[PDB]
Amino acid sequence: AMSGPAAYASYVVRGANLVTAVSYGRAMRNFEQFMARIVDHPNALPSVE
Amino acid sequence: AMSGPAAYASYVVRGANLVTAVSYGRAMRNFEQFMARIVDHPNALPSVE
Repeated sequence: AMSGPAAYASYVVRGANLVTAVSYGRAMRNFEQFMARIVDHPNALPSVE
Repeated sequence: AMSGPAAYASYVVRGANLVTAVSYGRAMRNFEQFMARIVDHPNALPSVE
């Protein structure tokens, strides 16, 4: 007997993903976490922890 | 005598345009107005006032 997730993971293009998906021909995955790396807190070296 | 502005208008790529400028290589003038019409009021017809 093992443990595991009961459902799939959702990915919805709601929010600021939708503006770049309509205006340009592209769309991120997790725009919000991708934005907090660049502009909210720059020059931070990647660390797995 | 005439009366005009005293300074330039300032356009700067802030945190929502800066992600699409770095990642996609395409930016946009006034992202917040594009976002406040596509996702906030999608059915609003273009009026002048």
